[PDB]
Amino acid sequence: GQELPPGTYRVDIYLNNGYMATRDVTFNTGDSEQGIVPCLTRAQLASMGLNTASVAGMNLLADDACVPLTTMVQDATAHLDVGQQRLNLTIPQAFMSNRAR
Repeated sequence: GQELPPGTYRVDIYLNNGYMATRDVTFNTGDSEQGIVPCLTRAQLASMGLNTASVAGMNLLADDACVPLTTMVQDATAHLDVGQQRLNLTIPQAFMSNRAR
């Protein structure tokens, strides 16, 4: 349920079990494992190759929005592993441009 109150955490984004970036990632309160989710933006998402054009309503919002990645996209997730500082991430191939580098 809620098992981690909000803030920012220094971790490694791991999309589809592939390291993307190392940074702090602010979270806001939410619904999933921890009860919180990261403040991933248009730029940050599209950097992993997240296809904003696959989701009519993503491709118009701010490059520093708290995008509802896991509420406007299905099957994706953003599990903050605090224990390993590994922001375990997924995106379905549908919402991928062609390359997640």
